[PDB]
Amino acid sequence: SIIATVKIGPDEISAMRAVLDLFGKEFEDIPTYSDRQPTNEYLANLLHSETFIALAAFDRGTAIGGLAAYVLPKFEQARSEIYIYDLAVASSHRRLGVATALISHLKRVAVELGAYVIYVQADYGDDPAVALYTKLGVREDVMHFDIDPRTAT
Amino acid sequence: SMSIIATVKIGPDEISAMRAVLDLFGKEFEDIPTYSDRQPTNEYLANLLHSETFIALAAFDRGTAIGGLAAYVLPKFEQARSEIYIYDLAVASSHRRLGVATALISHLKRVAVELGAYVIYVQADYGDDPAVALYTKLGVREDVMHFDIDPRTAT
Repeated sequence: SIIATVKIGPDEISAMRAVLDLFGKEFEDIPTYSDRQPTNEYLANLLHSETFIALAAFDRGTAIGGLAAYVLPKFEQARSEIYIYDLAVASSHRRLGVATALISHLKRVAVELGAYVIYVQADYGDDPAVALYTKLGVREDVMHFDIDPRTAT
Repeated sequence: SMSIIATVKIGPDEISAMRAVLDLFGKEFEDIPTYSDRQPTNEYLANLLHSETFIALAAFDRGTAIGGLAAYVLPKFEQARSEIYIYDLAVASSHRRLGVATALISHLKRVAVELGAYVIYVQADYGDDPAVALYTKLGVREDVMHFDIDPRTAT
């Protein structure tokens, strides 16, 4: 199984929307990812950005893999970090090396960008994500806090 | 641009303030080489500070940096919305338990509303008692796993 990955460009909005739809299905959150999508222009501008990366894998027109990530140019040093925000593999194509291929592609992008590190977070109970990122990287258990900007402090 | 115990948003013409914030990070995180000894050029910091997706907040007591907040604005892909990620936050040990951190975060909320960002989030390590205590009061906590991946190794 030789998985082909592709870096989605601003002239490929449809492929981007297909990836978004993939996210909604695999994360079981269709409205968030399918029913509230940005305009063509917004997606074109975001994909044109140097600090956003969208990778994908397709099989016969169907999106089977998707990776959305940000490039964070650091403030303490002239260095960059790659932050994987969302990663999903179609339930129909699991354990075929799709996820591995995306991350390998992202490494190539990271190298040509001069980024020194890639990171990503997994939820507890997300057994496959934990399995993948454990094999590919070093685990650190941390805490996440969501803060409402509209509430008083 | 806020009066609490003095918070300001650092612009591209305020490199000295930015480096001061960086130096503060190094001392309070006990990692001086990372934050003081390897700092970017004036041009790099000016370009980064000019960016719409980076935010640097500072608290001054006497022209002396006593607080700092460095954050990224993540324009999302699934929807036309934005998230603000706090990367580093530190308060001078000389000004602890004075509302400095709360001030900066209150200032960040204003920036978030102004930008239209719907959420602010931040990560903390186990053992960092003051950060955990602060963030537990200001928002909702969820335990997650962080993974570091080296781009130079094979998959």
